[PDB]
Amino acid sequence: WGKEGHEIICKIAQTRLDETAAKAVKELLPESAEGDLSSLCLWADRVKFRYHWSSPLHYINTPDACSYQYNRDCKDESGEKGRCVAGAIYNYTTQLLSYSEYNLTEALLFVSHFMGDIHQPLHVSYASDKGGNTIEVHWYTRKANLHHIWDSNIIETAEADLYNSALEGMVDALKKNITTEWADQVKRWETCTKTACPDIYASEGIQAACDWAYKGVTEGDTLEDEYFYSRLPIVYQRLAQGGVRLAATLNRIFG
Ligand SMILES: *[C@@H]1O[C@H](CO)[C@@H](O[C@@H]2O[C@H](CO)[C@@H](O[C@@H]3O[C@H](CO[C@H]4O[C@H](CO)[C@@H](O)[C@H](O)[C@@H]4O)[C@@H](O)[C@H](O[C@H]4O[C@H](CO)[C@@H](O)[C@H](O)[C@@H]4O)[C@@H]3O)[C@H](O)[C@H]2NC(C)=O)[C@H](O)[C@H]1NC(C)=O
Ligand SMILES: *[C@@H]1O[C@H](CO)[C@@H](O[C@@H]2O[C@H](CO)[C@@H](O[C@@H]3O[C@H](CO)[C@@H](O)[C@H](O[C@H]4O[C@H](CO)[C@@H](O)[C@H](O)[C@@H]4O)[C@@H]3O)[C@H](O)[C@H]2NC(C)=O)[C@H](O)[C@H]1NC(C)=O
Ligand SMILES: *[C@@H]1O[C@H](CO)[C@@H](O[C@@H]2O[C@H](CO)[C@@H](O[C@H]3O[C@H](CO)[C@@H](O)[C@H](O)[C@@H]3O)[C@H](O)[C@H]2NC(C)=O)[C@H](O)[C@H]1NC(C)=O
Ligand SMILES: Nc1ncnc2c1ncn2[C@H]1C[C@H](O)[C@@H](COP(=O)(O)O)O1
Ligand SMILES: Cc1cn([C@H]2C[C@H](O)[C@@H](COP(=O)(O)O)O2)c(=O)[nH]c1=O
Ligand SMILES: [Zn+2]
Ligand SMILES: [Zn+2]
Ligand SMILES: [Zn+2]
Repeated sequence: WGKEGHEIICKIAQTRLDETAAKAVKELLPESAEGDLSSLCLWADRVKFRYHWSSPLHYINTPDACSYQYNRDCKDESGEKGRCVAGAIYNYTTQLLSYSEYNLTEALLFVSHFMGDIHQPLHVSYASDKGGNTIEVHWYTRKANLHHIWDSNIIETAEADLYNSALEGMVDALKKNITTEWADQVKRWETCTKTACPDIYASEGIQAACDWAYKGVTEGDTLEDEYFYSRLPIVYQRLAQGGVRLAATLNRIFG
């Protein structure tokens, strides 16, 4: 996701932390964050080049189908097993269980960002179009690629048009639905019979890529109201799942 997506996810997560996780997060965040996890939930994107090894950890590539399997798909272009967003979640969650040889501030920042990214449907999608990056279309009147539409445009368009430029408006509406509309689902979202369950989230993601993101889109299309309104609920779902799961995972880790 772009900035707004990670902010929403980390804001949702922050308020669902239990006291032990809230305390550990306070301790692990730098002072410049002023205690706000969401202030640093894009940090991982800002070290993709400084930490060149980290770039493939933001996503998963699959074959041209609607399935994901860790052993088959979790590797980078070099073929190194584990080097995908699911593997990264396993890695950084395991490190945080120690709360060495590792910088656990980075571990927290990585796991927070990656838990978000693994919920972006096109972050678990086809190698053949680089997760929709090579599908060039228009978002209303402006040129955009499909991946960017999912990272940013849908959310930014909702933020402006539907929420009158209040990002807290979308956070608040998601939080209300988590409590009053999706309560049974949320309990399932939180449940993990391991510390982290990223393969569940990736499998949902590739299915969404097939059924919602790629669905109906061709090179050169103009995506506007029809696509926007029909896909917004899935974006809401994934952001909500991301926040709920990030909190549940941190709670398990620090508890
Ligand atoms: C789990 O989380 C950890 C912590 O963030 C990640 O650890 C990093 O892993 C990468 C490799 O995947 C490391 O980067 C590589 O470092 C090599 C040498 O690093 C030495 O120093 C580190 C400590 O900083 C020690 O582990 C040890 O002393 C190492 O010997 C470099 O040689 C590599 O660069 C060269 O090869 C690459 C391609 O392979 C080229 O692109 C480069 O240009 C260069 O030629 C590379 O930089 C990194 O150092 C690790 N950091 C730490 C703190 O340990 C894991 O990757 C992560 N795994 C997941 C998520 O799956
Ligand atoms: C655990 O990991 C975290 C995250 O990587 C790390 O915190 C980071 O520390 C660095 C370096 O200490 C901070 O970057 C500095 O920011 C200050 C702002 O006050 C600048 O003054 C610094 O600039 C100088 O140093 C640079 C060094 O390369 C020079 O290039 C530059 O020209 C200046 O001389 C520097 O940018 C960074 O802000 C934090 N990041 C976060 C998110 O807090 C922490 O130190 C690690 N813990 C360890 C190693 O124990
Ligand atoms: C929070 O949950 C709210 C209740 O589910 C939801 O409001 C509802 O949003 C749906 C769209 O998902 C609207 O349903 C629309 O569905 C048909 C099918 O295309 C449309 O043709 C209709 O016009 C219909 O509006 C509901 O009307 C709407 N319900 C209410 C009471 O306003 C919110 O969108 C959810 N918000 C978040 C952030 O998740
Ligand atoms: N198919 C499959 N499922 C899950 N994990 C896998 C799989 N293949 C390899 N691994 C790795 C991923 C983690 O690094 C490690 C512990 O996962 P843990 O699940 O925490 O024991 O096992
Ligand atoms: C290459 C690639 C990038 N991405 C993501 C990472 C970034 O969010 C965005 C752009 O990355 P890029 O600038 O390296 O192409 O797309 C995927 O989801 N799948 C891919 O196969
Ligand atoms: Zn992202
Ligand atoms: Zn992206
Ligand atoms: Zn990212």
